[PDB]
Amino acid sequence: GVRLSGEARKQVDVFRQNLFQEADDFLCTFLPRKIISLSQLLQEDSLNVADLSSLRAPLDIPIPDPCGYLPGNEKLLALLALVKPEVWTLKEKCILVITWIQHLIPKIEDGNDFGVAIQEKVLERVNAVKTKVEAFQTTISKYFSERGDAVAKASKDTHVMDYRALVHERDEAAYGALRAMVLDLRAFYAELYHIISSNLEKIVNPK
Amino acid sequence: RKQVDVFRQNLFQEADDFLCTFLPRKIISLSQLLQEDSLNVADLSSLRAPLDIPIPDPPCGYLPGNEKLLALLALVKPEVWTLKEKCILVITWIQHLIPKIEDGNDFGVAIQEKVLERVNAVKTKVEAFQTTISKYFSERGDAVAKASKDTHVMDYRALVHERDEAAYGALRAMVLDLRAFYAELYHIISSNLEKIVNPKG
Amino acid sequence: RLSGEARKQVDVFRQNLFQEADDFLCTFLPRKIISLSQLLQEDSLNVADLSSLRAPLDIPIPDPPCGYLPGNEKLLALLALVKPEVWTLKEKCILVITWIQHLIPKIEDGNDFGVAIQEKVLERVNAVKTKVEAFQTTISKYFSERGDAVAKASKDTHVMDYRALVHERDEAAYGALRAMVLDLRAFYAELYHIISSNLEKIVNPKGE
Amino acid sequence: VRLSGEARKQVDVFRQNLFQEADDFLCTFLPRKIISLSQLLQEDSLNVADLSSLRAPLDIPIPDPCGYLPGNEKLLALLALVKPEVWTLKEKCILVITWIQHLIPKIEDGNDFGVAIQEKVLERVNAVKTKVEAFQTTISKYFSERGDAVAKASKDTHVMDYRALVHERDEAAYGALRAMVLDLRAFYAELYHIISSNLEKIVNPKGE
Amino acid sequence: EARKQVDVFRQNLFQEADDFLCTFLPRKIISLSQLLQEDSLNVADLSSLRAPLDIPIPDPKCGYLPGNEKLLALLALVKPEVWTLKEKCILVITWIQHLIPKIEDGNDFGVAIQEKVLERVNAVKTKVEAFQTTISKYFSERGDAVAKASKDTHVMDYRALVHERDEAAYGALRAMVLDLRAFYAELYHIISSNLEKIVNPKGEEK
Amino acid sequence: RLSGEARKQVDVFRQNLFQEADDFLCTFLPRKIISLSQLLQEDSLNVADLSSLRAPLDIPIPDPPPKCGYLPGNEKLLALLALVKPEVWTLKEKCILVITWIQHLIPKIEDGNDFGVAIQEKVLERVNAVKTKVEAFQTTISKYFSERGDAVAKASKDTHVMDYRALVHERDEAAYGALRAMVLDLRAFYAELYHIISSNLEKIVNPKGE
Amino acid sequence: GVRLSGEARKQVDVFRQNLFQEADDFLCTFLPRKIISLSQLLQEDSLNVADLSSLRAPLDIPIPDPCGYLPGNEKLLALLALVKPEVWTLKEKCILVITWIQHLIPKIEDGNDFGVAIQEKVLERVNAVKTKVEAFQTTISKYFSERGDAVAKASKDTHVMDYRALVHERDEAAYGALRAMVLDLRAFYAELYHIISSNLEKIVNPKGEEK
Repeated sequence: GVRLSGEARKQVDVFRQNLFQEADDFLCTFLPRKIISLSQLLQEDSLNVADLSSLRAPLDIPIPDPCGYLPGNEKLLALLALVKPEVWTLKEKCILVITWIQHLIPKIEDGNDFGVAIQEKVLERVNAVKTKVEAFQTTISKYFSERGDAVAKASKDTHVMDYRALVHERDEAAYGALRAMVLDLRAFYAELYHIISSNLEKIVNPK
Repeated sequence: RKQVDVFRQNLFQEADDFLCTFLPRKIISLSQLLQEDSLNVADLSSLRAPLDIPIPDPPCGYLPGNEKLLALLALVKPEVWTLKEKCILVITWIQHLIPKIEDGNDFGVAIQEKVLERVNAVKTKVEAFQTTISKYFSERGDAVAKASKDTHVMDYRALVHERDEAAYGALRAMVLDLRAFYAELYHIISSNLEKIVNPKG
Repeated sequence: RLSGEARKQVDVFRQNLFQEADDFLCTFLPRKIISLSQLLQEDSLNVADLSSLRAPLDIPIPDPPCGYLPGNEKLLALLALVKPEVWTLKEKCILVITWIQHLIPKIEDGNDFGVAIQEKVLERVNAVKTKVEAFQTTISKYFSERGDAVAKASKDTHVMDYRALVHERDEAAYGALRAMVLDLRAFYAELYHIISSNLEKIVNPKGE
Repeated sequence: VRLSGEARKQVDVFRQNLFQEADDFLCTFLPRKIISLSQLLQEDSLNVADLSSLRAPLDIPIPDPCGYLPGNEKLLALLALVKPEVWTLKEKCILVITWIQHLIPKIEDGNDFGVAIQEKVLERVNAVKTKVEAFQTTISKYFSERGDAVAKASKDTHVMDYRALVHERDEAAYGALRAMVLDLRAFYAELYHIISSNLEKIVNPKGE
Repeated sequence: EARKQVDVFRQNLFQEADDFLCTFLPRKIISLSQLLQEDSLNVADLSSLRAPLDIPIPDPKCGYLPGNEKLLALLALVKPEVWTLKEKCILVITWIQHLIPKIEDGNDFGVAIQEKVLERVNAVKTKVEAFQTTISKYFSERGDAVAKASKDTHVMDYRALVHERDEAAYGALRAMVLDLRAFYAELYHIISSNLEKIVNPKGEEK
Repeated sequence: RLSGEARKQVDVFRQNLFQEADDFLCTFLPRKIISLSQLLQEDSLNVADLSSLRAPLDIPIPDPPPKCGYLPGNEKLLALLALVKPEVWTLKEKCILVITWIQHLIPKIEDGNDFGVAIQEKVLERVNAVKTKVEAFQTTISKYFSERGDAVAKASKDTHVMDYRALVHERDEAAYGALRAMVLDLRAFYAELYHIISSNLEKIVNPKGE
Repeated sequence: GVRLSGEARKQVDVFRQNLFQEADDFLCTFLPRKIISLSQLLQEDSLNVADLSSLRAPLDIPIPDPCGYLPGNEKLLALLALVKPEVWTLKEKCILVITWIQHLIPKIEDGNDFGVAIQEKVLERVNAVKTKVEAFQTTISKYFSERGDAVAKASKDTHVMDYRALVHERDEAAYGALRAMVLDLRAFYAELYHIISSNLEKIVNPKGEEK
């Protein structure tokens, strides 16, 4: 096996035990609560807007004839403050599930290959949600810089009505994407639960 | 753990509702949209918007966006989003129908993964549509901004009208694709549903 | 599962699509094939001297110690001929795709070979669509690039290379647009031949 | 569904016309071309001993602690020789492609080996077309890059490296354009040999 | 003579790796999980992260604009941890590769295990190098953000994003520690459970 | 094969090419292999102190509380470039020659005796990999002048930054090192081609036998 | 077989023999000396800095209230002059090992495939080392242009402290990377020795021709 000190084995163990308890806690209590909590958030009015013109923020740019203070969209900011911590907390939980399943990978042995193949499939699935979640964060970072460059272009060049029209469009595009984000996150949490739950037997001992 | 059940049951009802009522209605509704005149323009020169940029002479006002395209965009744009949403719904549905990974009877699960990868390919194309729409406003904006700043170059003017034609053609292709996508999903799921619900039997 | 409204709504479209595809294959495709090959005969697409393509460039030459700059009319007139042909094919590619996919049967273990034929024809049509979309991005590339070319040539009057490239873009576009028609003809022809020769298996991969 | 008397006859006229075109190209055109460029390779403009003779005058005032700058004539004259050769091959690549694809038979389980030969020759011709299109993007790269080079060299007079590179681009272009002719000769030659030696199997993969 | 100089390094490396695996790794695993307990890394209200901006609001030249202190203090904690792991990844790599035997036709399975563990460690190094490029991205991006916000005072979205970058950095830096803990943990478990086969893929004794 | 004396005229090219390739392989290649390895002995390519490479910069240093003269190129690098640059082009040309040669030796695609043709394709893909690397060298050379130019242009415009000045000298060192590696590679490439073709020539000329 | 001119066969042989001697010389004498020499460099204080704040170079940019010549970080420059020639010399030796192993590839023959497979594995490994070492050169080139653009931005916009902090950060980022470089280079030389040494038997004759 592996060489270890009397102190070194105890400090490996405390973490291992703490992690396993964390994962078993997350799977049983946290995940079902979260699944519901965001589906309940999806009921809230800010995420179910009928007329997308109500999203539109005031622009106050002087129309030319043949600059003051331009505020950011409040509605999107309030929405962002709701979805944004949810993205981060899932990414964190993805890492937790990954650390968990990998500590359940046994000694690479020629006997009984099928069991370990299941573990690798569940693991590659969790990695695929993490990848998508990280793709969400890069969509959020894309919003502020792009809306900023949009209003900066619209104010500098007052004569072009297309620059003005895109700023409102970015807000609609962000809104729609942020709505899709919650649905995805709900589906991701749901997907993880179902894949792990149904296969847990084999996941804990592939042998 | 009965708090997980309400969602599961609610989702299954949602998916079965979408497949039976929503999808056929949508399929028709956009094919009916394709009949409307705004999407079947004979002369593409009628699309062209006024430009009002002063021509220089050898020794600016306000430039409006294309109304016709804006009105068209307001029709296709919510259709793109609603499909992307339904793609997620179908995905969540099929994945909850994936059984315990078991050595017995591999063939059934292989069918589920094929239908799933197909829906993902539709979502990928739909997300490619949204990035085409986002590309329109910034590109037409930079086009008129360049055309107004440099009045002497007439190809800058000619491209603004070209972007509108390029957008129109793309937006027309979008509806056809969306119709085909909804149709494709229905047919793939319907014909295989038997195996999709229980790959094991 | 089916409902009273759903039964009708799916069938009408299905029947309408099949009729559309069978109509396209029999009448439209042969007519197109000829119509563009007849276009290829026209003089605007068979220019001997490419210097005749060259458009006037109104730029003052500097001396050692600007007005209107119009686009190339000849290319514009050519573009108005090829451009709708690119779009109409892309549309027909989608039609053929929707058609073949509605002919894909239940995924079944019995008789795998037939379905393999369907997927090959389908991947071929997708490869044609990919090339057609590559044509549209070549057309979009022309106006922005010729624009930046004349804008650079006017701003910097001293460089003769900028002036030389504007005329070169027009020649490069012309040659590409000529290649486009040839390709489009070949694509329509290729589709007809692949579908026609295999239609038997395409409609029923299983038999009976 | 069988086609009308005018419909299939119009599919036939093109088919027959294409086959005649391809058989004409293979027998007469290709050998003539192969020689014609190899004869071009003999010409002095393409075999320059001293590459400093390529160098064009720059006339930019040296600073102490602008007029109009002409393009390189020698390269322009060379370009006018290689450039139509690139386009004409790209066109012929499309012709060979349309030809071989009309020779692809019904996808059938019997005798797979023959069709595999057809696909190999076809993928080879596609690889030649890809390289030819890579040549056109090298030519387009020349004018914009030499233009930006002289524009930078004139704006910032104090830096010699800008001036040095303009002459370097011309040498880099020359060398590339020389390699282009060799490649085109080799491509035409390669096509002839691959098609000629395998023609038997190319026309009928099934045999008989 | 040449073998004597290769030997000292070889022996020194093996001792280093065996030292790292037994003493260093478990201590590190704990030390950062203990860091994760600290308050600077568990902030409830992310608005407390927000740094003062002092840019004059226009009405219908510029003062000194400092960087965020809270992020700087956090960076000084995560940043040396990223580098030290990258270093240890190289150490494990050098170790396992010196344990690769003569390529021989007999008993292929054992060497296949070694290559799998090795490709895993390389994947960890790749992710760690992706972390360094995220840190380098922070300063240049926050800099361009405040530079844009000061130059164009009128546009709020520039000012709002500077605070957003700090939140985005914070969240990423938090994820970094979690990942690093998981990486160290993952390496220990993969090596420990397979060590037998890792030292001798062939199976020998003397 | 319907008409024309021009079939005796695809023969002239074929024969001319084969003679060219056989000439290149026997006489040219060994001479080249040596000639560059002899170049590698020359002092300009074996510089001890890389500070001797450094070219004068003459940019006025600012003073804390005035436009530049003429800024020459690095002569040492220019002289080196004039030696490596024609060698890169001549190899790229010879790669095309070897390619045209081996492809004319590919026989009728036939089911009988597959192994022989597999050898031909391996040698061919190898020569293509050499050409790819040689074309990567030309794009490194083109990168030098534009990058050194933008470097001095930035250094002169902004006099106050010493790192802009420092990188110009660094590009010259980076170019030198790369150009040295280039000749080593070219020697190795010529050597590699000779060995791969020579040892396998038997199978390369007739993959079938007979 | 291959046809040869008397002069050409002499000219092919002299190089062949010279290369083999070079490679055998490199493997036996150079490589062990290098392995040690850098690991001895790793002991030196400039590469083992406790406080990374000591790396920080003076910036002299006037703080605004609501010019000058800015020198390059000497410490990094002195470090660069140490690692930089080591990167180049390894890249050169990678080419040498490659030329060597490829001249040991025999006639492609159907008999005894296993031996040649070993040669290709060692070769692809050396190529992977060369790739990483070319990735190091592009990291070094990245340093000067990036630090330059950093101080140029920091001087132009005096009011933004983030630009000023990043310049010091690049130096720390470079230092850490340059430290990792030496470790990697040591590991690369070591890795090459071990892979070649343990397999040399098969590397010289994959066919198992009697010694």
